[PDB]
Amino acid sequence: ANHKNFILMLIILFLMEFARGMYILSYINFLPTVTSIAVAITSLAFSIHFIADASTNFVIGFLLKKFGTKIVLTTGFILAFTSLFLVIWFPASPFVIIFSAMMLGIAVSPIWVIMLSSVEEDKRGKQMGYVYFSWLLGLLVGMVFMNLLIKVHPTRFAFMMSLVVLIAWILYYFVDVKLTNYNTRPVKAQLRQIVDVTKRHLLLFPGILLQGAAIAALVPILPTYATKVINVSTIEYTVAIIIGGIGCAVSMLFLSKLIDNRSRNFMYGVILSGFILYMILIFTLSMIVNIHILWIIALAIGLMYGILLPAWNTFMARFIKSDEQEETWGVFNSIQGFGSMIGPLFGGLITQFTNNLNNTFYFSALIFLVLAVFYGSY
Repeated sequence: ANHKNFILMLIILFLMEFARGMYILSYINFLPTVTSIAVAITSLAFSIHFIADASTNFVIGFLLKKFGTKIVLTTGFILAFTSLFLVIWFPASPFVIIFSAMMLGIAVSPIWVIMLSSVEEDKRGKQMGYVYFSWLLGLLVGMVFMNLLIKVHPTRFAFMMSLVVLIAWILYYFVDVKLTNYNTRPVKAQLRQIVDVTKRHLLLFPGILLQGAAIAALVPILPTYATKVINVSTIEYTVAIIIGGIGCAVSMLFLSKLIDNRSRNFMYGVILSGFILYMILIFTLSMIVNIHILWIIALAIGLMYGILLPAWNTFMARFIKSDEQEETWGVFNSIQGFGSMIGPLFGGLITQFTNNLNNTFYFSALIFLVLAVFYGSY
């Protein structure tokens, strides 16, 4: 019932991203202010959350490829709900904080790979658009929600993101599973062999890890760039930065709906075209700016994001080898998240000399992109 279950999974994913209004963007970020928890420990639980996801991705792809289907989503539901249940009773203990971020980081991965390894039809210029839109939506709306909760009381309302996973799991029980565990007679001779043959295959690993290293290398450093955006004005400054965020978000909001409205035949040209386009816009970004220049450049950078991510995913799927999709996707997500963590870690060390070297580092990433795009299109 794949279209009825593409809906269900679309909601389940969204609801699971709502649980990143807990142990990542909002609730972890708040602990030091109200408690004696270290200003750094929340910064560590954040990353041990993301290394947990990025690491667990590729192994879980196989762990569903033959070992199971319904239970691996069920075990993820259990460990996520229980690790979030740890905070509702033990809020300020640092160990529960760093642990549940590790565990909530595990559970999201199976839902992600089963989400993009199955319910999309590979005529999925819209599907991954709906998936990525719902992902961004649940992620940001959860964080805003938990901001609204701490402003009532900080740590009290921790059952709420603890129970969103409960409704997402109850909703999951209505989904027919998106693969069959059947009988895994080749328990290991195929398991290990596929983890080997897929690892050994570089299905454009330079594409994926560098894509993660580029997308994430600027977001932490961008708010410090707000100081250099323009001479501050009483009404035309920070509110203008808010408008730059607004017109950029609408871009990705625009690209929930019309990504398969513009995804037919060869995608190879639009990928490189978006690459050079955000090259030009990053060159136009920090270097020269006016107050309204950011708004159109933000709308353009968001259109590039919301058109590139689904189109890069559909491009991979159009040239991934198939009948191993449960893990063929998990390895991609592992490398993509590991690049997404190495990105900010590399931009912040490249900025040890000057903050403007981050954008020229992105320009060099684009120049190597010009080298590697010639290989994927002939």
